[PDB]
Amino acid sequence: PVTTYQPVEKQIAGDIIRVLEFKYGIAYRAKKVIIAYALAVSGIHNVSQLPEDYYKNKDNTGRIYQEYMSNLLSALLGENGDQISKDMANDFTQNELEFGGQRLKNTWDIPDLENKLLEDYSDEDKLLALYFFASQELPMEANQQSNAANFFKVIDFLLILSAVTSLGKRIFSKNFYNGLETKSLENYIERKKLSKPFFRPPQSNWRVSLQKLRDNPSRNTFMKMDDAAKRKYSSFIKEVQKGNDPRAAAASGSNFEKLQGRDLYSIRLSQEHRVTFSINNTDQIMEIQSVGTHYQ
Repeated sequence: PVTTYQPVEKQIAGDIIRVLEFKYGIAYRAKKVIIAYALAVSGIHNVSQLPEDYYKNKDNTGRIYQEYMSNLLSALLGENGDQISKDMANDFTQNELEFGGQRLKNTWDIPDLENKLLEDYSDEDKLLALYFFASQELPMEANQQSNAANFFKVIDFLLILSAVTSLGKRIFSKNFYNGLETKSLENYIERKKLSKPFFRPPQSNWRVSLQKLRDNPSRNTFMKMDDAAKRKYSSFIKEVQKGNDPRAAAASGSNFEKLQGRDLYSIRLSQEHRVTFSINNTDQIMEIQSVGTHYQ
């Protein structure tokens, strides 16, 4: 929604990032934005709403952090996830302009954006900027239990964001990379700035399309489901956006059905709720038709 010098939610996010030992530049501030919003949607707007030892207790804070991140994942998967993602991306971009050394007539070193002044940034450009910077310094190949799970919550967020918004269509197409200068691509791959699963630079390619729910939010009734149906849908979107085939229903655990229609399928999430989708086999796109109670 909104966040309340720097906002208290970002100061708290800074304490959380430190005590969970993520590692203080723009990749850190991008993650600070994300965790600030996870706090916001969880109703944390004062330090007095946290345990007094939140800044010093890795084990306790890791637990509440993961709860907060899951609340944010649900918000992204809900009716308003697209605008929420754009709000967060704009929050990030605005704060690099006012509290950072960046001008309106200035560029960032981002793939598919190196020649674009910041004033001309569309909402999707801001999504790409938040995505790109947040993804850096972030271990997909983590090490220790509980630690790893903390870093993985940021993976989930970014991937879902790419699925809930139009961003995943941009970054997971081939023209995103072959449309760059070869020198640009070179330093991007060499400095590991295009790590997987965040990017798919040359050397499967499935992705999720939630366009039908952006154009018609009444098709998304994700919020009416129980937590277990929500977590199954979250995992389903996550797996396909990592590039795996839509038969990721295998994350009685699998309920893959085929409905009446050209390549129209469904997965039961609960006895009342389901997710409905089509499968474009040639373009490697799974298009969500509804989530929640069934559309009429």
